[PDB]
Amino acid sequence: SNEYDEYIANHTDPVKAINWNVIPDEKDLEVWDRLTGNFWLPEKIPVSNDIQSWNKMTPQEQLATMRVFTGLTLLDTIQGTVGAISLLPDAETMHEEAVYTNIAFMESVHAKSYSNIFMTLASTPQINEAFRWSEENENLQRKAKIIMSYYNGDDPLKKKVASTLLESFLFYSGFYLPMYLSSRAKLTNTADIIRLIIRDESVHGYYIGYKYQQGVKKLSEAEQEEYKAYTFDLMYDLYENEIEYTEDIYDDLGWTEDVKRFLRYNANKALNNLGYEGLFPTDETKVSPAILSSLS
Amino acid sequence: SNEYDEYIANHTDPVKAINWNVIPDEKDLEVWDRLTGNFWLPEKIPVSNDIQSWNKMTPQEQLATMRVFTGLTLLDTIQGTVGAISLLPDAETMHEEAVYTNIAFMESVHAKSYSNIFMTLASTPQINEAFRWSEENENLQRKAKIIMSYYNGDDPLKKKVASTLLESFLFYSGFYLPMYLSSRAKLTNTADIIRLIIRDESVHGYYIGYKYQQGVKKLSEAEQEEYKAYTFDLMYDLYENEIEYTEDIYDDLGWTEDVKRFLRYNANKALNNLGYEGLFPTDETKVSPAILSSLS
Ligand SMILES: [Mn+2]
Ligand SMILES: [Mn+2]
Ligand SMILES: [Mn+2]
Ligand SMILES: [Mn+2]
Repeated sequence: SNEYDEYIANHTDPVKAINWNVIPDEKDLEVWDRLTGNFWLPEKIPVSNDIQSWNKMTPQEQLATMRVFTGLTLLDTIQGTVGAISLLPDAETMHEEAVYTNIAFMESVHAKSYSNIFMTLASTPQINEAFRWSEENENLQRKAKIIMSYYNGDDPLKKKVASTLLESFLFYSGFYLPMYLSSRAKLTNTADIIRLIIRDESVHGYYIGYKYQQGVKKLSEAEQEEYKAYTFDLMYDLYENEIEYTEDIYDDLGWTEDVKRFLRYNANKALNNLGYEGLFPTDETKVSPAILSSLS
Repeated sequence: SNEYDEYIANHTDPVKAINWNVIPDEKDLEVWDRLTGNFWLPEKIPVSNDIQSWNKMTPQEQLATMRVFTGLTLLDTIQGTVGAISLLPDAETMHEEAVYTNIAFMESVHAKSYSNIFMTLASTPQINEAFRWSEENENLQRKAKIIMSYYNGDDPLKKKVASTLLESFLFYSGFYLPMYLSSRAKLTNTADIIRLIIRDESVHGYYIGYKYQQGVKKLSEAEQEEYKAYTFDLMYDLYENEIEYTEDIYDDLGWTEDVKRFLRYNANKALNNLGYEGLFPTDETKVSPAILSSLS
């Protein structure tokens, strides 16, 4: 009766209902239609049909798979419960806020999809060892905490930069494995789930980056230069850390050199989403056409 | 020094990836399965088939519909972009956090559903006048700001109470109209959308209410009695404000008395969702049979 009187006295402007009949930025509606039109749940893909394929894989291949998927789960958990949500208060339109709520939910769907895969293919000990490894891996924890330091900060623009780098770059050291296996006719149903996830992340990265550019272009030329400097500096740090993460996961298998090229290819895409030129020359980003297609 | 060095040192515990193979509270999984299994979009309902019955409605009915729907849109806008989200930080389990991301998203689908209805049935001036009315109505703004004062507060249990009361009580002064109209062959397709929303809100209130109960039972004797007193004080404050809002919406139509019974009926259900006895004797909650039948 009184507890809320102060709040009411300090918020005299009307609270407004979202009006979808009036859209000041057409992009918000285009992305909302795209994302909602692409709704899916992991229960829709028959992962159990990969059991034979999975049992045929070597212990090294299985271990690499558990670790990359656990790393991916951690990134989705962060993005869904902390990332997308941190973007809400800095939205330019109410329709953009609505889009972020869809992004948050689909991230939770993504994270859950990995457990569906594990629960269908792996043993309890394997699952347990995997989650423990993710808590102890220094590089995985470092990339997670670097991104979270920005979501927990007070610069709306840095939150969008961190979010775009996460969505367009950090997931890729992990996405290489299922896409490559898929090109060898292995774990094909699991790859279908991975493609649905990529189809979402691609749009998330594109959209959040678009919003970053709109905000940064409102600043002076000098300020804009500082944000670009910050973006590239953050990319150098994430790349350095991802290289070590990659070596540790893929050295046994011997896939490391190709995964590093894949990292550089996507790092360029991530920068492009933020409106900047790529960092690595094209000749250093070669990706197998069998991966690029099964990726799409 | 890296801008994130300190944050990494102020957060030693590892960041954990959600694991759906280990569920500390089965209710979280049960609710995630129900909510995700109930996914829907307003585009799936053929609202255009209601065009004829809409034009048949009286000026008083159309005006009441526009206003009630805008009020509902306002409440969904708040629940989706501020409410569900404010619950994340105090979740007991990570699976509970996932459920809130789905609730946030579906609240945005609910808000958009009303705009889909408007755009299909109403004129632009009617839509514009409705949103302006919602901005100027003191009772609607009052209930919205009271709820938001708790979401912006620092007491996690109060946020849950405010949320359950909004989901199990504040929506009903509005849900009454489409249920009344559909029993009289008016806006029957629009009523199918309303039922899908109610199907979601009934689970939301049941779930957030359940989490409130778990949390409050972990407190001392004095604190449990204080939260109970707080809950009844707020419920009465909200009911009082709702009476005024209801009279101003339905007096011209003359449906007010039956609507007030519906309010008392749902207020008791909301308190039951929070583990408490109802506030109104059963005999004061006898809504006409036609209304409850329409909900079925
Ligand atoms: Mn994701
Ligand atoms: Mn994403
Ligand atoms: Mn709703
Ligand atoms: Mn709800």
